[PDB]
Amino acid sequence: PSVFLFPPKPKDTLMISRTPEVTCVVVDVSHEDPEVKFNWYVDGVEVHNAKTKPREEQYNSTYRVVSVLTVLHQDWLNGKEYKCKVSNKALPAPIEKTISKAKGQPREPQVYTLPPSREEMTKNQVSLTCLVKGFYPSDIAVEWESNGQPENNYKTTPPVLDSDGSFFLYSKLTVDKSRWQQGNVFSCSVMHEALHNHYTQKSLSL
Amino acid sequence: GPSVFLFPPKPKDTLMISRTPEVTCVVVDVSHEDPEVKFNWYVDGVEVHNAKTKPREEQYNSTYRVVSVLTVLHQDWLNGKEYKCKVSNKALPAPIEKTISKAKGQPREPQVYTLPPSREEMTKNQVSLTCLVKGFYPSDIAVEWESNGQPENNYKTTPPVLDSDGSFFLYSKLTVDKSRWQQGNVFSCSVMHEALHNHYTQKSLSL
Repeated sequence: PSVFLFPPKPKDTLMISRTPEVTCVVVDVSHEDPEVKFNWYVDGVEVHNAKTKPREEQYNSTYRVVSVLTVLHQDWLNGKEYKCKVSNKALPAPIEKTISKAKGQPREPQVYTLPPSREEMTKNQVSLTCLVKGFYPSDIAVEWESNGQPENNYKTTPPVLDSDGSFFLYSKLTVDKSRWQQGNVFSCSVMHEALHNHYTQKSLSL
Repeated sequence: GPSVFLFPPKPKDTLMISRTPEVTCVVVDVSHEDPEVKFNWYVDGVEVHNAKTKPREEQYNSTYRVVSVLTVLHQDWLNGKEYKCKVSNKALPAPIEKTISKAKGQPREPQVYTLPPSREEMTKNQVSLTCLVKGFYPSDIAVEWESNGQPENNYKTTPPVLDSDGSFFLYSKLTVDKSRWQQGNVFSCSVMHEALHNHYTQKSLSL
């Protein structure tokens, strides 16, 4: 049997209305021995509020057992270590994993918006670009909106490591050319821990 | 027992007839006791004999890594021929076979667009020249920057991202001194892709 431990979703850690969680995933749990016991530590201190998700039976005659611990936003942001100890008969010894926020001094994303190329104006849909650079760490959420409402049709690159040790990405929003020509304002909104108040939004229009 | 990994050629190598595309069959965890590895290669099922075994590499778990490199023909790879590596070794219960080939689906020509620095960026010492490459398939591509005939090397390129229409896009970012931009220095982003005319296109960016 084998153990993986996953951090919270970056957006979950920055929203007042979301509750972030750390997840401990146990694979290769034998049919003969299903009882997995989890112990959870916040900075080496046991906590008790985890909940075991219902087993999933993998099709190589083994179970997957998952344990989810809700965490406090500031706890995660403050860089506390979460430890998952996994006990089970089919293991000779308990397996222990630990996770925390990426280490390194935070760096503020610069956010710039770039209008479509003139050459793209040959097409029926055009690309609005948002460049997000100089950020650390890579936990970030990017969205587009207009007139108060989310835009459906955008895609964001993964963070890419720049040569100064910070990250950058681009977000591309696609819109009907006529919406761009009519003067509509589009906005790129970025959430990141090292932004002031963890949020910024940048707008563009013709 | 050993395990086997088969790697395709580099995008650039398949696109330029001056370069040498290769498929690479990598055998890991070859034991000390049974170190001899045999490869047979097949192109669409026809055995070929030109593969070359690299010198044995030593792994730090008391094991060897053995690598075979097959030179392939450019049009073969791009025509979607299947490359099969059969790996035989005494610690294997049966030989191991792996196959690779170009992703399937009608190629699509990338659109290449250069976008200047944001006005808001112009307060900094260095500015970002951006190249948007979109609408391409398959994801095999190479992207470079030039200025005044010589390579500009201070760039990074995102991996391809799957777009919501089933094609790919990426962006490449070249970092240059603000001063070089403001003087009207001409930069160009070159893209290499199978679906381009002569596998190559270049687009200018300049104040």
